Amino acid sequence: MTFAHEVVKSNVKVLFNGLTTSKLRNLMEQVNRLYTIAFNSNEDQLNEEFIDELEYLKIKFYYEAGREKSVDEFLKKTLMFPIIDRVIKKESKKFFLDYCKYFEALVAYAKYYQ
Repeated sequence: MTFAHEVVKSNVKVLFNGLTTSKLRNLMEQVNRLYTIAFNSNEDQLNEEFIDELEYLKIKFYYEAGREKSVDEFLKKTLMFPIIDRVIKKESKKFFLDYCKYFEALVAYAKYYQ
């Protein structure tokens, strides 16, 4: 059983009240850019500049949620909003990478059920 699968599946009625993958591309580009910077770093303690990038990613989440109602529903039902606050708090590379895999799986299931 995949948690990201059940989350997306339980939100198909069409999907996240009219969510398409094209509405998340801005978030995907920012996540993929930070995923590469983190994956190509050494210490689990993320540098002070990277946390500032995470806070800006949080700003993008709220910006895109206000721009698209379906993205607001997607980020809320998937708990993307509370967990990014935890990724920033942990200041940890292991935790942020698990966050990216969770996000990638959600988008992958959204693209499939799209």
